[PDB]
Amino acid sequence: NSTATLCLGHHAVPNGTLVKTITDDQIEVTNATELVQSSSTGKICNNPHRILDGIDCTLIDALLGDPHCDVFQNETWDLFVERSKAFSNCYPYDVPDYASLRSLVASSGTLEFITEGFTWTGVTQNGGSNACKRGPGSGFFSRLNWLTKSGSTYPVLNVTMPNNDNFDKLYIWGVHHPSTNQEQTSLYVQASGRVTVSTRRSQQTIIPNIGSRPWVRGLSSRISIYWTIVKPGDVLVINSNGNLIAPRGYFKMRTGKSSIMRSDAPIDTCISECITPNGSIPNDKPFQNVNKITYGACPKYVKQNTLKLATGMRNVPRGLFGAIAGFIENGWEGMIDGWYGFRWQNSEGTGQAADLKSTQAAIDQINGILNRVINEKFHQIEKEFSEVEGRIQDLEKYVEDTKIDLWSYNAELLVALINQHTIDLTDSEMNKLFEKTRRQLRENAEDMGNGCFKIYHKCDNACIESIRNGTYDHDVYRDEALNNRFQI
Amino acid sequence: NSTATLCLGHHAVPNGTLVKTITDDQIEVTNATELVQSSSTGKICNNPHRILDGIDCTLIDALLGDPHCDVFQNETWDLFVERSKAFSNCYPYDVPDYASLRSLVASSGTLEFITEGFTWTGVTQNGGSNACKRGPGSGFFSRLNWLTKSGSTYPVLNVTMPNNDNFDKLYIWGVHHPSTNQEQTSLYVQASGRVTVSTRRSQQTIIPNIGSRPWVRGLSSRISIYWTIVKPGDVLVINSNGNLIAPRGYFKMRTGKSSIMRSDAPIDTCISECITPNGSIPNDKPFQNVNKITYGACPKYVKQNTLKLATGMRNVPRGLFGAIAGFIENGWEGMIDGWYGFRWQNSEGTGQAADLKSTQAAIDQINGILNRVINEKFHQIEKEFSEVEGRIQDLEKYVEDTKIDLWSYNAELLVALINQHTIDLTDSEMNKLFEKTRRQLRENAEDMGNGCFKIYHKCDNACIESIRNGTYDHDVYRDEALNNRFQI
Amino acid sequence: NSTATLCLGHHAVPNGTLVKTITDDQIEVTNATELVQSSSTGKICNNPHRILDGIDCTLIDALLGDPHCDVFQNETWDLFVERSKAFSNCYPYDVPDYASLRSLVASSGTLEFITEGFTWTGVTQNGGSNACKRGPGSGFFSRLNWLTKSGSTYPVLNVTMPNNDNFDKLYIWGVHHPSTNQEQTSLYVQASGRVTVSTRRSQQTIIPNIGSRPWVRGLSSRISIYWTIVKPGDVLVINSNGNLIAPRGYFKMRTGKSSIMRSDAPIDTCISECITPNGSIPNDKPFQNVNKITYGACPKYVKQNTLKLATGMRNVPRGLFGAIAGFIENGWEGMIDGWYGFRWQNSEGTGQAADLKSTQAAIDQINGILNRVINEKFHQIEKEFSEVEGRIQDLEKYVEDTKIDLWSYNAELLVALINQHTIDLTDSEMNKLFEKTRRQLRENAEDMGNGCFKIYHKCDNACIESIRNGTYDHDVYRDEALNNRFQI
Ligand SMILES: *[C@@H]1O[C@H](CO)[C@@H](O[C@@H]2O[C@H](CO)[C@@H](O[C@@H]3O[C@H](CO[C@H]4O[C@H](CO)[C@@H](O)[C@H](O)[C@@H]4O)[C@@H](O)[C@H](O[C@H]4O[C@H](CO)[C@@H](O)[C@H](O)[C@@H]4O)[C@@H]3O)[C@H](O)[C@H]2NC(C)=O)[C@H](O)[C@H]1NC(C)=O
Ligand SMILES: *[C@@H]1O[C@H](CO)[C@@H](O[C@@H]2O[C@H](CO)[C@@H](O[C@@H]3O[C@H](CO[C@H]4O[C@H](CO)[C@@H](O)[C@H](O)[C@@H]4O)[C@@H](O)[C@H](O[C@H]4O[C@H](CO)[C@@H](O)[C@H](O)[C@@H]4O)[C@@H]3O)[C@H](O)[C@H]2NC(C)=O)[C@H](O)[C@H]1NC(C)=O
Ligand SMILES: *[C@@H]1O[C@H](CO)[C@@H](O[C@@H]2O[C@H](CO)[C@@H](O[C@@H]3O[C@H](CO[C@H]4O[C@H](CO)[C@@H](O)[C@H](O)[C@@H]4O)[C@@H](O)[C@H](O[C@H]4O[C@H](CO)[C@@H](O)[C@H](O)[C@@H]4O)[C@@H]3O)[C@H](O)[C@H]2NC(C)=O)[C@H](O)[C@H]1NC(C)=O
Ligand SMILES: *[C@@H]1O[C@H](CO)[C@@H](O[C@@H]2O[C@H](CO)[C@@H](O[C@@H]3O[C@H](CO)[C@@H](O)[C@H](O)[C@@H]3O)[C@H](O)[C@H]2NC(C)=O)[C@H](O)[C@H]1NC(C)=O
Ligand SMILES: *[C@@H]1O[C@H](CO)[C@@H](O[C@@H]2O[C@H](CO)[C@@H](O[C@@H]3O[C@H](CO)[C@@H](O)[C@H](O)[C@@H]3O)[C@H](O)[C@H]2NC(C)=O)[C@H](O)[C@H]1NC(C)=O
Ligand SMILES: *[C@@H]1O[C@H](CO)[C@@H](O[C@@H]2O[C@H](CO)[C@@H](O[C@@H]3O[C@H](CO)[C@@H](O)[C@H](O)[C@@H]3O)[C@H](O)[C@H]2NC(C)=O)[C@H](O)[C@H]1NC(C)=O
Ligand SMILES: *[C@@H]1O[C@H](CO)[C@@H](O[C@@H]2O[C@H](CO)[C@@H](O)[C@H](O)[C@H]2NC(C)=O)[C@H](O)[C@H]1NC(C)=O
Ligand SMILES: *[C@@H]1O[C@H](CO)[C@@H](O[C@@H]2O[C@H](CO)[C@@H](O)[C@H](O)[C@H]2NC(C)=O)[C@H](O)[C@H]1NC(C)=O
Ligand SMILES: *[C@@H]1O[C@H](CO)[C@@H](O[C@@H]2O[C@H](CO)[C@@H](O)[C@H](O)[C@H]2NC(C)=O)[C@H](O)[C@H]1NC(C)=O
Ligand SMILES: *[C@@H]1O[C@H](CO)[C@@H](O[C@@H]2O[C@H](CO)[C@@H](O)[C@H](O)[C@H]2NC(C)=O)[C@H](O)[C@H]1NC(C)=O
Ligand SMILES: *[C@@H]1O[C@H](CO)[C@@H](O[C@@H]2O[C@H](CO)[C@@H](O)[C@H](O)[C@H]2NC(C)=O)[C@H](O)[C@H]1NC(C)=O
Ligand SMILES: *[C@@H]1O[C@H](CO)[C@@H](O[C@@H]2O[C@H](CO)[C@@H](O)[C@H](O)[C@H]2NC(C)=O)[C@H](O)[C@H]1NC(C)=O
Ligand SMILES: *[C@@H]1O[C@H](CO)[C@@H](O)[C@H](O)[C@H]1NC(C)=O
Ligand SMILES: *[C@@H]1O[C@H](CO)[C@@H](O)[C@H](O)[C@H]1NC(C)=O
Ligand SMILES: *[C@@H]1O[C@H](CO)[C@@H](O)[C@H](O)[C@H]1NC(C)=O
Repeated sequence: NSTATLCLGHHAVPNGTLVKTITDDQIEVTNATELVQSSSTGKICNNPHRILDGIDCTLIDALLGDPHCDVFQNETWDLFVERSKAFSNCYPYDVPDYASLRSLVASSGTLEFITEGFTWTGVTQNGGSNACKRGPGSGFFSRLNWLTKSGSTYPVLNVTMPNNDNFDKLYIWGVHHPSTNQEQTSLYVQASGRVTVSTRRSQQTIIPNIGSRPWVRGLSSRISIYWTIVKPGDVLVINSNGNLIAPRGYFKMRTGKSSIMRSDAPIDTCISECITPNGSIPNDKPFQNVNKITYGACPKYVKQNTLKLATGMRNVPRGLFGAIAGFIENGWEGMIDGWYGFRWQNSEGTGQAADLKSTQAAIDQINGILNRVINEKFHQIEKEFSEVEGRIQDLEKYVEDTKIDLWSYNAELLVALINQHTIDLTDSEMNKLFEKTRRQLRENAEDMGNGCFKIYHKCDNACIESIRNGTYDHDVYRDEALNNRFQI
Repeated sequence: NSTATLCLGHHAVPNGTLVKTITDDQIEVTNATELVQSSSTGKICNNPHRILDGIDCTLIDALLGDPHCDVFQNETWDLFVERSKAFSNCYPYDVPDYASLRSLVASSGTLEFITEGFTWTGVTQNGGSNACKRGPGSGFFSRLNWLTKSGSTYPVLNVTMPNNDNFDKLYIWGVHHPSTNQEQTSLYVQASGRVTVSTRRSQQTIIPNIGSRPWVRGLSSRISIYWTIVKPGDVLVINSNGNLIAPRGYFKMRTGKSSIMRSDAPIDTCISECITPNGSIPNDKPFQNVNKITYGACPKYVKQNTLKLATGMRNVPRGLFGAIAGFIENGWEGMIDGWYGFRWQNSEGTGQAADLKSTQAAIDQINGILNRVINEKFHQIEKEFSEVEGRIQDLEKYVEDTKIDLWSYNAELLVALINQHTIDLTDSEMNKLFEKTRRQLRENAEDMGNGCFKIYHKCDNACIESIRNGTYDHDVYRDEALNNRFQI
Repeated sequence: NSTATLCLGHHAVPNGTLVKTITDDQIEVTNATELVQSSSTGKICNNPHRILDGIDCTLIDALLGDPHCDVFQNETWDLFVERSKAFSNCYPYDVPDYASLRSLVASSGTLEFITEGFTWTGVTQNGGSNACKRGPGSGFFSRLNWLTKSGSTYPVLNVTMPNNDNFDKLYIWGVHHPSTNQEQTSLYVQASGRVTVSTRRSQQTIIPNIGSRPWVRGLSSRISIYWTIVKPGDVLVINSNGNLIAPRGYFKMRTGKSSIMRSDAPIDTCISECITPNGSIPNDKPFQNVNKITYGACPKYVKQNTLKLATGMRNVPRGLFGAIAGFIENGWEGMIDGWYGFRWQNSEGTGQAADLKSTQAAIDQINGILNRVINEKFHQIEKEFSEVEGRIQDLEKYVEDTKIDLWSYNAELLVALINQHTIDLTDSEMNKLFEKTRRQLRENAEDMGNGCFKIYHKCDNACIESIRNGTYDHDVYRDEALNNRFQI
């Protein structure tokens, strides 16, 4: 043997995975990873977020103090979960802007209630109904005070309560809507009631409407629920000639991370940052396809059910078994110890060795990409709706749909673009190792065109190792090689 | 002739088109295609979407049953088109939340009306006005029932209508606003009217306001229009001591693809998926600059009036007419049969041949890109407004403007980035064919530096063809070539 | 000296700056520039936008004509600035949809007021209060007319005012809310008041609510403020049996660039296109981290406090002082005159020269990128809120947060992607100059593997200059070089 072959090549695998680039619709790589979380455990983890299971109670029924919700008094949450099974079992009521009251109480994160010393002169307090049983007898909302006539008169109620504290007070109050003119006069002497609740800049002016509503728990009557916020330095005044459902005091308002979610998923003893109505999901992936409704440190919702990011190079796996070949022809499935390396034929037979510098350079770039590819949101907007509403709901749905489409586009582009760069940097390290070998060899070898060098001199395993190391002296073999090349 | 020249080159065209990349503000390519649809036919195609021309009717006037809109009874649509010419010709009315009622009826896609057997005891039904002529005599809205006194009394009306069906019922009802106290007492005996319309969870409480409004079709009086949805299992109760404009029954509510658009474009017998107020547009392009208002499978609206995607490579078109040159100097306008190929000078004169593998590889990548570059939206938000409104309209306009700017950015970046990759992959196939030729030739040729090889041996057309094929044996010419190179 | 060394290399700097690419977390470049404006001067520049300092006045108090705001009569602005110090000093009032009235007046950009000849028959005009002093005596809002009884009667007021102009008229009017039934009867004879204000399609129906509000400037009474727009051809009718706070005329409505901002930043005599509440900012950078609230030609708000765009190439700065080396080993800190160039050792010693073509090509591409990297928004949505409101505020905040996150993502990706292309194009120009030199030299030099050529012939400074120029004849040295290469 007067010559040697030194082939440059890269690893390949028997299986392999198809991914998208900018340049190729489908290209096989050695390895890929999923960027879309498509699976939930089905359970909401009660750590690290404080989960409050509403059970049979909406947040509003906990707020008002519906007797079967009295267990939620002074409750606090990071996430209130309202169940499908929830029912109201007190006086039948409406909240004109239900969604807003639900939202601002949810965001406050507390039903911390402070009873205040309201003095109601010339009226009988603590009115009850058989539609709102507490214990054996008739009762009412724990946080509201049903005022009616004393003897045969109902005076103009005119009370004030100053806010001398350094936080916002939330006052929940109501207006009674009697079923008949008979019912109006019996409870509140005047034929037409009135509830004015004001601060220095704000006022609410509500007139009760007499009439039969649908029978609920015995009653065709209704309470309409209102709220007033009073800031530090400001004051509350309540003025009524009838139909006032009075506050007992205020809810202490807070700022921070608290929200509310509709889910029937059971609460479990586990740890997960990200909550969806389907259950907790892991947040290791940048994107998720489980639910557009999320709470906590979550992947971004996208329309795609899968996105495959390349974590490896292009995968390139008839009687001629002796010959060796390089990267121009194909990859090497035998190459265990590295991504790139050498195969040679010489005096001492066939050998193979990985190159760790080229291998590590490729791995370090891909790991750096993965590091950057792998935000916490708390109270957001509602994304599902049980009633048709028109304009506001149309805008809420259009905002979320706009968002999903823009992030879905961002996710599609990012994966295609990074996959393009991963193919390119992995091809680049192969070419760099071939060029680096070419430059060492000088005039002692020529390019066989298959990603291998024909070395035109005796090059034993020690000689080959010197090429694989930095240290090969072209000069010591130059005479021998030039003679082999340019004569025979 | 002891030598040959083999030049590697690519095609060019006399004309050419400027495009944007990341790296170059303007770069000439052989071919480009438009990604922004900037043109409409001016006509809405009535296929495949069911178009309902409102003609002289708004959707609300079709809903209420304004006599000149009676042709729209039980009508269904995918897209209702409201015309500028539309007029109301019945009782003068307002709809407090007009936009929401218009939106939820539009989205429902039907005026399927089911008359119900409401019994109105102690009142005269079917009230009419000269402001709402049907035939020769006075009339009213087809879907509403104007109730007034019978003899000299108007009782407390207290009727119920249960929803035992498995769909949502939409009830349209109204409150009459008389011009004078005289007019109030004459129609409805009580000096002050009342309309309470409720379900188990919802109630609406409306008090009529007596006063002169502007004279419209004889009248300073007005009807205010309200709606109530009642779900399966729930019930409607209507309670009034006066001024009730009664429903005759319900509209059957549906979910799906239906919407409404303001346009004066004529309806034509043609096929187009995408509808704009300017007329139908083709949807072959990813983007459009015609209108931010669209219906159906449409290109995304962007601010740009043109975006040019490269579908070809860089376009590179003094006494020395004999000599040939390669891709380093320029492209070849003569190259008819391919994108890349060969030019040679030898014993048998000057020849030229295209390389189909390199040509097809470039074409297949570009066609794959185009395949991915070439969403259906139905009911959205309003994007134009005839009245100033403040907060809600500001948010609707800000949402749409936010969207347009983000998609305009996405379109600008995508075209620049894909154009960068198209230039790079087209340059790459040229370099790959030059390197592939270099490797075949081994020590029989050297690089002339103009993208041509000087072959240092007699290489006839058969020899050249063997280089253009896979099959060239450097060994059979090596002796001859080394002698030609390293002596003379 | 029978040989020469010609090294190809690029410049480097002692310092250098770390930037992000797609491929590298951190990579050192010779130069970089900031894309995020993080600094304000602290002052709003009064050029080129017309700034109106509200001083002690909100826009609404300027509109209504609160005496201490009478200096703002007929005022116009591009940007109204409301100060924290602003106070109201007239009749205590609420505006049911304050934010909308504030928004549509701000967007109109004018308080141009036209007094109209309203005739109020059977009522005493120009009612005043000690809570609204103008001069020594009691007064009222300049733009409103407080109507009360004349003698002992208050008739049904029924006035009309047609719009025969070709612009929209904005009418500001109000309803008085007395503290007691005593106060209602004394001012307006009827026990229950009424204000109906209508156009042909629109009507507002307001009933006053009697009751004590919190004491403000002597009074527990309140005025509620309403607005009506009347288009050309349409007409206004006002109908009241009491409590009407009458308009004196209309505000002329305009379309265009006008908005409003909350700021305590002082107004200065300087020029800046972009205004934030923190003060004016320069708009040379694409992005800014100062405030999501902006007015004018502004950078886009992003979460990042810094983004570094590469404006230069990769920065690559033991007894062996004689030897020279090329770009494979490192960059040259000595290279003053260019980005790329040549170093050589020959008969006449060591030399160095820059290549201007390669240098200029790299600079022109980078300057073109910077040109494209370096939008005006006027009236937008509110982005900060002094009160909790629920649903609408949740949507306004969610829209802005959605926007910030999408632009922050766009800015992160764009910088990483352009930096990737800047590294690649700067590496490319180096490789192109090395390949261009290689092709000139033909068989007279071989690649030393350090980005230098060993020229195997005597190559003096004139010979080297001919290589640096286009004009080097390999043939004249070929014999000498082949002899030097393939013998000794
Ligand atoms: C305005 O118009 C509305 C609607 O028409 C009226 O509201 C209805 O009012 C009646 C009561 O006046 C409700 O009818 C039923 O009342 C029963 C009371 O029980 C006693 O009376 C019945 C007489 O038939 C006896 O059979 C019974 O033994 C008792 O002696 C309830 O028992 C009924 O309950 C309902 O729910 C249960 C659930 O288990 C069912 O089993 C029953 O079948 C039934 O569905 C029922 O409530 C009726 O519900 C009201 N309807 C609505 C829609 O609200 C107003 O009264 C009227 N107002 C005025 C002033 O006239
Ligand atoms: C509260 O205040 C409002 C506004 O001031 C009043 O509303 C106006 O009411 C009057 C009717 O009382 C309207 O005036 C006109 O009525 C005409 C009726 O026709 C007969 O009477 C006139 C007497 O001048 C004769 O000329 C005519 O031959 C008939 O005998 C209409 O014909 C008028 O029509 C209008 O439109 C036509 C379109 O073709 C034009 O040709 C006319 O020029 C005219 O513009 C007109 O309607 C008046 O329109 C009402 N104005 C508004 C703005 O609504 C309320 O009456 C008042 N209420 C109370 C209780 O006092
Ligand atoms: C419904 O309920 C509300 C709230 O309870 C009542 O509103 C309060 O009304 C009273 C007046 O009736 C307000 O009290 C004070 O009135 C003073 C008037 O000055 C004279 O009277 C006092 C008698 O104590 C003398 O001391 C004084 O010398 C005068 O002769 C004001 O001077 C008070 O001013 C306030 O602000 C100044 C700021 O400098 C402070 O210095 C004072 O300490 C004080 O804070 C004060 O206004 C009281 O403010 C009202 N409260 C609210 C919350 O509105 C309604 O009167 C009641 N309605 C009915 C019909 O009963
Ligand atoms: C195919 O590609 C995937 C994704 O790059 C490779 O999986 C990743 O492998 C690395 C190294 O084994 C894992 O890193 C380790 O993670 C654990 C847990 O955080 C940590 O304790 C260790 O210190 C280390 O950082 C990484 O988690 C893992 N990623 C995933 C998503 O599974 C995989 O190795 C590749 N497969 C083959 C056969 O090469
Ligand atoms: C310049 O580039 C454009 C865009 O790539 C080329 O136009 C495209 O040409 C192809 C092949 O001729 C067309 O494909 C055909 O489309 C029809 C209709 O769908 C189909 O029936 C055929 O089977 C085939 O797929 C393609 O539609 C057409 N695109 C456009 C937008 O016109 C064009 O060929 C290039 N010009 C030159 C001179 O090379
Ligand atoms: C490092 O990179 C920065 C950014 O590319 C270079 O700063 C830029 O330098 C150019 C040329 O000196 C400046 O252009 C000039 O701008 C002025 C003002 O508009 C104009 O009158 C001139 O005709 C010219 O166009 C450019 O403004 C400047 N940009 C910034 C942001 O400072 C800088 O030269 C580089 N540093 C080194 C040491 O190479
Ligand atoms: C809910 O929390 C509030 C405090 O936020 C409790 O109010 C205190 O009640 C005790 C009763 O002995 C009083 O001594 C305190 O003065 C009250 N605090 C304040 C700030 O007024 C309230 O008792 C709690 N209720 C429940 C059911 O836990
Ligand atoms: C998470 O829950 C949502 C809502 O329950 C699921 O969305 C529904 O999925 C069903 C079953 O595939 C479809 O029939 C409906 O069209 C979906 N409705 C809506 C409103 O989205 C979602 O598929 C669940 N995801 C996972 C992974 O469990
Ligand atoms: C509109 O459609 C409804 C059905 O959705 C029609 O209602 C039916 O009318 C016929 C009249 O003979 C009755 O026999 C049916 O009982 C009605 N159906 C229901 C479900 O109640 C209605 O007639 C249609 N009207 C028009 C003008 O086409
Ligand atoms: C589609 O229709 C819209 C609305 O009519 C056009 O937009 C207007 O275009 C005119 C004429 O160029 C301008 O004067 C207006 O400023 C535009 N108004 C609005 C509200 O956009 C649009 O140009 C039409 N496009 C096509 C291609 O016909
Ligand atoms: C505010 O501007 C309006 C014009 O927009 C002024 O109204 C004019 O007042 C003069 C007074 O002599 C009359 O002659 C004109 O007829 C009025 N114009 C119109 C269109 O009616 C108004 O005077 C200005 N007020 C202030 C304080 O500057
Ligand atoms: C511009 O002004 C805003 C609002 O005053 C500043 O934002 C606040 O910054 C302070 C101090 O860093 C923080 O404590 C607050 O959390 C921020 N509040 C809000 C609502 O953003 C902003 O930092 C200012 N920027 C500059 C450059 O002056
Ligand atoms: C082979 O790759 C495919 C890619 O879709 C994957 O689903 C499968 O699990 C892999 N199988 C093995 C045995 O590695
Ligand atoms: C030449 O190219 C330009 C590009 O703007 C195009 O507008 C024109 O139609 C072309 N002309 C011919 C004859 O191909
Ligand atoms: C050196 O570069 C750093 C980059 O962070 C910069 O902050 C510093 O001002 C520079 N110093 C000099 C002397 O150029």
